[PDB]
Amino acid sequence: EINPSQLVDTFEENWSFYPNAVRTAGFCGNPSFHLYWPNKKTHNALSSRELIIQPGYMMQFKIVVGCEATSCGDLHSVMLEYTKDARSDSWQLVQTQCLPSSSNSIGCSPFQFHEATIYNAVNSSSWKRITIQLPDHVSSSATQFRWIQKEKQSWAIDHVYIGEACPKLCSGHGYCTTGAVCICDESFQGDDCSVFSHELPSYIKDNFESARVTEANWETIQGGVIGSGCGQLAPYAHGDSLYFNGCQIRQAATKPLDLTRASKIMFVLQIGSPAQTDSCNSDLSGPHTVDKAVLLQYSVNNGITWHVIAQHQPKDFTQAQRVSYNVPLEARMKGVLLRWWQPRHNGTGHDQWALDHVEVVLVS
Ligand SMILES: *[C@@H]1O[C@H](CO)[C@@H](O[C@@H]2O[C@H](CO)[C@@H](O[C@@H]3O[C@H](CO[C@H]4O[C@H](CO)[C@@H](O)[C@H](O[C@H]5O[C@H](CO)[C@@H](O)[C@H](O)[C@@H]5O)[C@@H]4O)[C@@H](O)[C@H](O[C@H]4O[C@H](CO)[C@@H](O)[C@H](O)[C@@H]4O)[C@@H]3O)[C@H](O)[C@H]2NC(C)=O)[C@H](O)[C@H]1NC(C)=O
Ligand SMILES: *[C@@H]1O[C@H](CO)[C@@H](O[C@@H]2O[C@H](CO)[C@@H](O[C@@H]3O[C@H](CO[C@H]4O[C@H](CO)[C@@H](O)[C@H](O)[C@@H]4O)[C@@H](O)[C@H](O)[C@@H]3O)[C@H](O)[C@H]2NC(C)=O)[C@H](O)[C@H]1NC(C)=O
Ligand SMILES: [Ca+2]
Ligand SMILES: [Ca+2]
Repeated sequence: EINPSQLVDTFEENWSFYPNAVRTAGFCGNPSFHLYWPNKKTHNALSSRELIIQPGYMMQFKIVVGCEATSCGDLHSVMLEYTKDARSDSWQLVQTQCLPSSSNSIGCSPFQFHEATIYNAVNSSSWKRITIQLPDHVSSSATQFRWIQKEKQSWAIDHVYIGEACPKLCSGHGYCTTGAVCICDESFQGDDCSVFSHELPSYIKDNFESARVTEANWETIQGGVIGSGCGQLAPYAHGDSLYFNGCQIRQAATKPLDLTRASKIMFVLQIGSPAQTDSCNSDLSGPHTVDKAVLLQYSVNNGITWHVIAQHQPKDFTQAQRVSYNVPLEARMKGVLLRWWQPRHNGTGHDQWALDHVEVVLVS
């Protein structure tokens, strides 16, 4: 007598309206059946049925926006929204931006900084799997979600799951299926898919003096290259730094590490320059200075949630400094990710930063 409480579709009555959508396969590296919107007179979108949803539900899907495109273009954002009565066209984003500058609103928790649920060619140029512990304001007796792109960019969706949160959201190494059970990815096991079958590195060392060691050490490096834009990083460091001048997302996130024996995280950081050069500058007058800080974060779920170890405001790092932090107990586990990230910035030529002497002591 009530609407369904789950929706699983790897690709009939699950989906309400899907303008311009086409059910195909083999787009941009996905061999499975998925639905695609081509680049080819309406807002193309994909909506769902009305769903009863309760606090503690999750949403997980696979998405592409612009296959193999250069990121610096704003292009056409795919927004993931929710609604509670379709008759009134009251649609709101599933997750809103939660930055250090923003107040703690409905979506935003104190220090759990995340992004919004809009997806662009910058982010999903490759098939990415997004997992969200959806906020409690989404829950209702008949909630509908939709992906809308309000001359267009292609985009695609596959393996959608909306329903009860299964243990630990499958730990970011597995997918949730019918009945709130977790089917793990390759080489991961357990009821929550947290246990890695193989072993992981004990500690990471990187002075960025050889491109091969850095290519082995890091999983994602976005918006920055091995260079010397802010100069030789410090009195504390030398040579080529990881220097972030690139447009859009500026990020350096390690491969999975084993931090059970990790003691402290040390590095040398600079944000801007005393010279305030075009290669390396910082806006200390703007009110959004907190968003232009370099956040050090850790993740135990392979990227679903990041927790702050330290924040580095640009006012305190005009001259590069060496810093050391204790690895929190919650982060002293197997399969931990470390990340250096700039939340906001003004594109190339603005708000640059450099990183060097990445050292995990991991020793008595
Ligand atoms: C980096 O990137 C950011 C974003 O693009 C730049 O920030 C922009 O700076 C310019 C100034 O160079 C701002 O223009 C001014 O806007 C005010 C009115 O602002 C009000 O209304 C805006 C929408 O209409 C709104 O965005 C504003 O809110 C911003 O600022 C408040 C705090 O002030 C903050 O709470 C918000 O979150 C936003 O950050 C605000 O509500 C206007 O009065 C100004 O006009 C004067 O100056 C111009 C010439 O400069 C002149 O022609 C006018 O007659 C008048 O004298 C001016 O237009 C712009 O709003 C900013 N945008 C954002 C999104 O913040 C930043 O400058 C870039 N560079 C650097 C180095 O940081
Ligand atoms: C990559 O993925 C990101 C998320 O994973 C995508 O992020 C979103 O990108 C769009 C731009 O394409 C941004 O949209 C703008 O955001 C501002 C902020 O809204 C403010 O409004 C109220 C005013 O009352 C204020 O209180 C809020 O705190 C906000 O500050 C909007 O006003 C604009 O209309 C516009 O929507 C998103 O902000 C941004 N999300 C995040 C988390 O930053 C992103 O698009 C993808 N691609 C790229 C290139 O980054
Ligand atoms: Ca599929
Ligand atoms: Ca170096």
